[PDB]
Amino acid sequence: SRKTYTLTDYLKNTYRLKLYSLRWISDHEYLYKQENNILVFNAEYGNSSVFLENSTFDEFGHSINDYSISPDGQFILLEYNYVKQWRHSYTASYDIYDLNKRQLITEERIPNNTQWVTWSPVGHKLAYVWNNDIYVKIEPNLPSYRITWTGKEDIIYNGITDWVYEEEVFSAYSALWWSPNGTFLAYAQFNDTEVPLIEYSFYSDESLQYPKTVRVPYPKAGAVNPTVKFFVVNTDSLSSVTNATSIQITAPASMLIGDHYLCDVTWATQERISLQWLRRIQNYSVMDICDYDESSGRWNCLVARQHIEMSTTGWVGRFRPSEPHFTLDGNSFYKIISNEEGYRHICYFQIDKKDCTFITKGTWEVIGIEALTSDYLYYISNEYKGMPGGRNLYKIQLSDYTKVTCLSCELNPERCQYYSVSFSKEAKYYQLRCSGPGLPLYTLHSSVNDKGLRVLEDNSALDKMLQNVQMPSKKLDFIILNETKFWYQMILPPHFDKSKKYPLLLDVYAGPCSQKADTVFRLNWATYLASTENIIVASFDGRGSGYQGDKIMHAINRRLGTFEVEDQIEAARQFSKMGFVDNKRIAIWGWSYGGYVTSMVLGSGSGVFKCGIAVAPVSRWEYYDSVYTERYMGLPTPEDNLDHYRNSTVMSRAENFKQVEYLLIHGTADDNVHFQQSAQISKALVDVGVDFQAMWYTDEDHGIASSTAHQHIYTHMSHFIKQCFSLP
Ligand SMILES: *[C@@H]1O[C@H](CO)[C@@H](O[C@@H]2O[C@H](CO)[C@@H](O)[C@H](O)[C@H]2NC(C)=O)[C@H](O)[C@H]1NC(C)=O
Ligand SMILES: *[C@@H]1O[C@H](CO)[C@@H](O[C@@H]2O[C@H](CO)[C@@H](O)[C@H](O)[C@H]2NC(C)=O)[C@H](O)[C@H]1NC(C)=O
Ligand SMILES: O=C([C@@H]1C[C@H](N2CCN(c3ncccn3)CC2)CN1)N1CCC(F)(F)C1
Ligand SMILES: *[C@@H]1O[C@H](CO)[C@@H](O)[C@H](O)[C@H]1NC(C)=O
Repeated sequence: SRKTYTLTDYLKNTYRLKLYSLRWISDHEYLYKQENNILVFNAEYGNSSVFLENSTFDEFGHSINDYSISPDGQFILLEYNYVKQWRHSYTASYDIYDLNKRQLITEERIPNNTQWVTWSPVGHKLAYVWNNDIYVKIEPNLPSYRITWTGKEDIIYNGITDWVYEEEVFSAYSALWWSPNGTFLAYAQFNDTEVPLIEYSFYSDESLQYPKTVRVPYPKAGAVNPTVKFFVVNTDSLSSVTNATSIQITAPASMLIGDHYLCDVTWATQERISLQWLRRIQNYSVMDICDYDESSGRWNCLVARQHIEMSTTGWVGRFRPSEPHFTLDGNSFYKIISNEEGYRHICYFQIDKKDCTFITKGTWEVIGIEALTSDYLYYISNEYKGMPGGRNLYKIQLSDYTKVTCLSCELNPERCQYYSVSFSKEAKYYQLRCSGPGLPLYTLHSSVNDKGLRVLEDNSALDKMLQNVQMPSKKLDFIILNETKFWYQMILPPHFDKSKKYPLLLDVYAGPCSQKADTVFRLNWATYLASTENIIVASFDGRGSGYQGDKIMHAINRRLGTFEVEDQIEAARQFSKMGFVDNKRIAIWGWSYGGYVTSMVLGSGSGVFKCGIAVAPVSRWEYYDSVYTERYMGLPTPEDNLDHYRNSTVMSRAENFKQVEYLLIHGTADDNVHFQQSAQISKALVDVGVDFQAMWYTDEDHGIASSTAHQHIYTHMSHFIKQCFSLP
């Protein structure tokens, strides 16, 4: 009974998930914005104060996008004039405020059109990047020191990533790393001199007479990559008239032999840096521990300490080699690594010793290492109840690896199966964050005697609202293929009736190490289709998917377009057998990798699906980026893997589309999956006499995220699906 979950409720966010976004500022305290105001909270006892009132800035002149307070409390960094760039990058204007004096510091100001700014870890030093160069202020009101002079637009980047490193290597614009002390400043420099440029039209506001041509350096499969060099600088010994001296750390000989990347940069102590490097053929990678030489002011990476990590059946790490977690003294670290049996588990490496020791073991995987103390290491894993799409905080006693204890598993079993965590420095307390299957739950806990301290947010409001609407439910089970277990989730219409046959939409991503089947609670498009339109929305993690070991993950190695397409079709074959699915009305849609998969499934000729939608699909792997594609496909050359590159295109299936109803959507300023890709789909479809539907979106990128265009696509897709199923 009641009204149902509508499209408008999704589009307009009629029902809102509250979060509790804190920021640990010490081992016992943490900032939280309680109604604009900024408060500090004491984790042990729970009291708080106002730290700063927004009324402070009422007459600042610009609206403030974000703020950053220094580690030592003395200053706050105000961010405004936010112009977004790519997924992680942006530009902005920065002012600084002295909290000890009720005033904005107004001289030697951070340049305008600054690309990035970071505090040091301790104190109030600043590093920022402007015009692709690094600058350093020992103090906020003093002049900065120029560190780099090499920086050129679109060509040489110091302290910031270029397009692929942001998107594919670091997941981050920044390429600076302060030492804990804040003494040394490490950075990386990228060279995109002969990296080819992707060009596209940006039409801009109606007022713009002549469209602009956006020109971004972007390596596609097999193309010329950027290069990299690594540098470290002693910010304590800088000078006014004399140029700062950057000391270059070089890659291992086994990297310089060809094209390589820098994938990880973790400082281990005040004078020891860990560097990780990765071959353009990404089955082999080398770590470097580099200690600073007190007297000769240099940095040495002894080859005997090099820790090689290598893959025999695929690529290294899930999306890249994992980060190392170092003990305070920095003579050893912990790391997620694939074991003898192909499952990712925590390993123990002592720095001058050969191999490593697995602490954890079993038919499940560690997702992440979350905290390390003298006594305990903390990690998330999907161990509990053998559910690959569940997540929980565990702690391993480092004196007895067989003493493992679930911290989050039995807290609230029915409501809570998907945890993430946020520890104070030194890990004296942590915030638990449950995402489902129930409404999200934010608690705080104490590590001494794993004590539950305080509920922070329980989403009780939302819970009351949602008791008032015909909400759908999620099934989360598995089916068998190849005598192997594969998990799926179905969102189910209210007042579900096994004795009736419902229409079925297949929500697909299926890119390598993905997982669309899980215990997480969402308010999304699928909620609407199920709630209001009474459509079963199904997701299925088959071959290539992630968090279930490497036998499954690497099945797709050098072979994208194969099994992970075939396994979606089988899942549908199975869902129709089930006697509550109208096999005449089975659709499929997906975004990005999802839409390359949708597209492939539609052009397979299986006859299972009536129709599908592909949004910003890939269509030819040679069109996508070098780092991601080559990780799974290798090089597109006759000596490497040219043939399956050319075999796994969407265009070469055009004819089969002649059997289905297809909707094709892409944005025109997609820097990431280029409109080129859809341009080629449509043309192949046209050259063969297939009618299909299409929709472009001016000036939208891969997220198609402007709110008008978000609302638009989901209306269009709703009409499309609704009428493909004959729904009113
Ligand atoms: C938590 O409560 C205690 C008790 O009021 C606060 O401790 C006081 O804090 C300030 C320093 O910031 C001092 O002026 C007092 O002398 C402190 N008293 C004691 C007994 O410690 C503390 O500030 C509160 N913490 C928060 C988050 O507001
Ligand atoms: C990473 O990938 C390359 C390409 O698959 C592997 O090199 C191949 O090795 C096998 C040996 O059994 C040969 O049959 C292929 O002809 C080789 N091809 C190339 C292009 O070298 C390599 O084995 C992988 N590296 C690791 C460390 O396992
Ligand atoms: O836009 C992208 C990629 C996807 C890729 N990310 C990497 C980080 N990811 C990730 N997932 C889980 C844990 C950590 N990282 C998900 C995929 C980065 N950019 N595409 C790759 C798949 C595509 F379909 F080809 C389009
Ligand atoms: C960038 O790389 C090119 C190689 O084509 C090189 O000639 C140029 O010197 C490099 N720029 C710098 C400053 O490293």
